Amino acid sequence: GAMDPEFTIKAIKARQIYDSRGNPTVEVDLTTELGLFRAAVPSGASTGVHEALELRDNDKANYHGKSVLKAVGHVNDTLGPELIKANLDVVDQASIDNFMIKLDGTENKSKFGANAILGVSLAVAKAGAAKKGVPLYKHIADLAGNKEIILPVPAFNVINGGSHAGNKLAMQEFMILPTGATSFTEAMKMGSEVYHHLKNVIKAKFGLDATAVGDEGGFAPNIQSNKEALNLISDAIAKAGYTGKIEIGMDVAASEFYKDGQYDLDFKNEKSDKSQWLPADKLANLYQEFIKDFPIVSIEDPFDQDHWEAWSNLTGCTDIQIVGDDLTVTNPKRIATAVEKKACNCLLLKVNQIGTVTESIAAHLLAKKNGWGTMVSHRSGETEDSFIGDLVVGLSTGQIKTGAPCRSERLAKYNQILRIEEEIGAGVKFAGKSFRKPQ
Amino acid sequence: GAMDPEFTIKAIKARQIYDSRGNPTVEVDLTTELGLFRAAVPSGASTGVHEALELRDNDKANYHGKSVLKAVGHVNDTLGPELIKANLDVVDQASIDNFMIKLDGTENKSKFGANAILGVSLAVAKAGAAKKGVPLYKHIADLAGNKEIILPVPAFNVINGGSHAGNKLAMQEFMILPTGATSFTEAMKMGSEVYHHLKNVIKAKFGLDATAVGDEGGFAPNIQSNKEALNLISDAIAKAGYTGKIEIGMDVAASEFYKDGQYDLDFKNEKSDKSQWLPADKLANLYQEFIKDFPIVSIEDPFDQDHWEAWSNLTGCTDIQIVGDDLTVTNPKRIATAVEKKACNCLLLKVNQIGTVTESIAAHLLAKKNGWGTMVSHRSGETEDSFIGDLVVGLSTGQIKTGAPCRSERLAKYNQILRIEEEIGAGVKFAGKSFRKPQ
Ligand SMILES: [Cl-]
Ligand SMILES: [Cl-]
Ligand SMILES: [Co+2]
Ligand SMILES: [Co+2]
Repeated sequence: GAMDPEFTIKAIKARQIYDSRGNPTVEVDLTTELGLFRAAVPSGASTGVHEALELRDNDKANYHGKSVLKAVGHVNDTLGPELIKANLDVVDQASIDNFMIKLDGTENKSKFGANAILGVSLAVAKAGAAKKGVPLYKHIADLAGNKEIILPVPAFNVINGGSHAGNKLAMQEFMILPTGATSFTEAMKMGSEVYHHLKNVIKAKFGLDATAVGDEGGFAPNIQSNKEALNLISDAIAKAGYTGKIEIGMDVAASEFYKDGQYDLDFKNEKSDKSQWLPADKLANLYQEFIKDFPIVSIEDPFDQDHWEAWSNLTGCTDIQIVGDDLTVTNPKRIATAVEKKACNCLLLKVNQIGTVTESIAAHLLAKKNGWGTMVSHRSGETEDSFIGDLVVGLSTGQIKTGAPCRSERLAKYNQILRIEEEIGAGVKFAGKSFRKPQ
Repeated sequence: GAMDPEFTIKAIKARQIYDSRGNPTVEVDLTTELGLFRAAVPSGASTGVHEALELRDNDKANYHGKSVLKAVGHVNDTLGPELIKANLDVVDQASIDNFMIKLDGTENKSKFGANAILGVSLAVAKAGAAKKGVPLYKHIADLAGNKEIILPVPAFNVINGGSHAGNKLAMQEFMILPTGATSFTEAMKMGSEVYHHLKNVIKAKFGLDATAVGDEGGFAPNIQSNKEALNLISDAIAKAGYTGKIEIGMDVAASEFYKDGQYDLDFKNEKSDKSQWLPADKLANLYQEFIKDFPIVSIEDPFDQDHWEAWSNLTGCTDIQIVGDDLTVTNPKRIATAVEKKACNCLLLKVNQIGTVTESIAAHLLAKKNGWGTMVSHRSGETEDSFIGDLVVGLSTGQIKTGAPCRSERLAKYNQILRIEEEIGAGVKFAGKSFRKPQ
C-alpha cells in the first residue's frame, strides 16, 4: 500500500460542493503536519472572455453541463500529486503558485482550470500562515509587503438593475459605503440598519413581495430610473439616521447596454427610443449630474470594457473613484493598458479571474504602485468560504464589496472581518474616509 | 497576570456575528489543547411562546433592539468562566450541558439566554469529538446510542406562501424530497436540477422578477391556490425528468390562519369570505384530496398548535408523515402530550428551541422511542454554521429540511453532508424511501 514520502504537504483532496446559486463548484482540502486547510472557489454569473478559464464539465445529461468533476479530477489526479512531490515550503506562496502555473503550462489556465488551481492556491496560503504561526491576513500582508493592517469600508449591495432585474433600471448595482463609521463593527451596524430601513421603505412603496432578494442579497423593485434608485437609497439613509456618514457606489456594467457606439439606458424595453441613446460624452455628463446631487464616491464600469477613450475622459474630469471590472478583469495585461491610458483609478480584485493568490497580489501591487485603489470583490456565485475577508485585511486595500448584509455567503466574509477586528484588538484601524488609499 | 489552571477547557469566547437575514446572533469559540472549536446560533423569524428564551438586548437605539451583546456577555462573564472552572471531560456532553442548565437555574434558560447556552453546547460537542478522535457525527451517534450511520433525504424549500409572501397562497411552504435518489450526492443533483427547472417555469409564467428568493432560498410567485403551487412543482419535476423519484412535503403553519375555531385559507385578503372558512374536518379532507392527487409524503403543522383533536384525527386517518413544529416546539412536555394523544408522528428538531445538544438528543430519542420520525430543521435566520448537518447524520433520522439549494446558509449544511458522505466512503447508506424510519 501507501508509503509516506515525508513531503511538506501530506494530502490534497478536491471535491464538488454547491455555490450560493445552487451550482457546483470546487473545494480543496490541503493537509500538512499542522492540520487540514480548506478553501472553495467562487463563480461568476457569466463568461468573461479575458478571464482565466473556469473549467465546467459541459455534460448536458447531469447538472445541465455545470458540474466541475473534471476540475476536481485534475486536482486529485495530477495537480495535487505533482505539487506534493515538488516538496515545496508551504510559506513560499509564490514558488507553489508558479509551480502550478508552469505545470498547467497555458496562459489562461485552460488545462486544469483556474478553479482547480485557485482552490489549491488558497488552501496553500492557509497552510503557510499556520506554519508561520500567524493569522492568514498577516501572512497575506507579508506576501504583499504590507506593514500596517487597516480594515476596509464594506460596500453593501442594496439595489439592483441592469440585466439582473426586470425593472426599467439600466444600471446594474447600487451600493452603500459607511465611510463615516469609526470602526468596522460600527460600519456593519450602519449597513445592516440602513438595509433594513430600505426594506421597510420598499415594502411600503412597492409591496411585501418587492422585498425578495437577488443573488447578492439586495433588492430589485420595479424602479423606473437610476435617479429614483438613488432617491430610494437616500431616503433609507435618512430614515436610518446616517445622512452624511453613508456614501454611495455604483456599478454600471455599461458594456451590457453599449449598442452602435452609444449607450441605451432603456435597453430592457424592446421598443427603446433610439434617439434617447447617449454618446459617451452625454453619459459622462449624467454621471457628473448624479455626483453633484448624491454622495456618490465610486462608479464601476461606467463605459464599455473596450471604450478606452470614454474611460480616460471621465477619470480625468472627475475626482471620485472609477473602478475597472470588465475593463481590467484582474488581468495584468489589461491593467497595464489601463494604467498607461489612465482609464480608471481603482482595480476590482476577483481572485478567481486570474487564479492564484500570487498573481492576485501582483495585480493589486501593480495597481497600487500606479496610484490606484483596490476593491476586493465577491462573485455572484459565492460559498461559505471567507478567504477574501482575510485578503482585503491583509492587503489593507480599504474597501471590499461582498454583498448586501444578507445571505450567509455574503455575511461569511463580513463576519470574518469582525473576527479579525476582535483578534487585532484595541487600536485596530478602520479605513473610513481614507478607503481609497488607507496608507 | 493570568495563570493557567490546567483545566479541561482552555478558553471560551463569545462574539456577535450576523445571521443570513442581517440580524445579530451569537457565535462561540471554545479552545482545548486540541484546538479551537467554533459554533454559531440560528434564530427564528418570530417568538415561539413555548421555546427557550432567545435573549435580545432590546436597545432601541442600536440594531433596532436585536443585538445579542447581553447573551454574548453572559458567556464571556459568567457561563464560560464557571464551565471552565467545573473542569469537566469535554466528551461528557450531558454533564457539561446539565451543568449549564443548572447554572442558568431557570426552566426556559431565561437568565443567560438559550442563545448563550447553545453556542457553548455546540462548541463543546465539537471539542468532545476531537478528544475522541472521531468526526462530530460519530460522536453525536455515540451520544444517541445510534449504531448505524445513514444519510438523510434532504427536504428542499421551493415555494412559499402564508404570512411569508404577498401571494394568495395560504400554506407557508412546499418542499421537494428526492426519496427516489440512490445516494445523497444524487439527491443533491436532483434537488438542484428540479430547483433550476422550477426557476425556469416561474420565469416563463410569472416573469424574471418572480424568481427573486425568500429567506430559505425558494420562490414566492403570485400563486392563487395551494393546488396551483402543487401543480407548479409537479410541472418542474416533470420537466426535470424525475417524476416518481421526487416526493412533496408541506408545512402549512395552520396556526397563522386559525380564526374563530375555523381555518381561513384566504387570510391575506382582508375581504375574505367567512363562509368559505374550513372547519378542521373540512381542512383534513382538503389535505386528503391533495394526498390522492400529488405525491405528498409529509405535512407539517396541519392544524393550530393547540388543536389536539384535529391533529389526532388526521394522524389517525392518514398514512403519511405528520410533523409537529409549532405543536411540539422541540419541547419534551409538549412532545409527551403529543405522544399520549397520538397527535403527530414526526418531530421537527430545532436545537435552539430547547438550547442544548443533550436536550435535543433526548427530545429526538423520546420521539423515536414512541415510533415517530425526526426531521432536523434550520431556522429562518441561519449562519454559515453546519452543525445540524452532522446532527442529522449522527442521529440517522433520515430527513433534514435546511433550505432550498440556494443561499449558502442553506448550502453550508448540504455541503457538509456531502463531505460526510465522502468521508464515510463506499458503502455509505442513504435513507431514500425509508426516510421516515431509516433503521
Ligand atoms: Cl461585479
Ligand atoms: Cl419551519
Ligand atoms: Co447583480
Ligand atoms: Co418561510
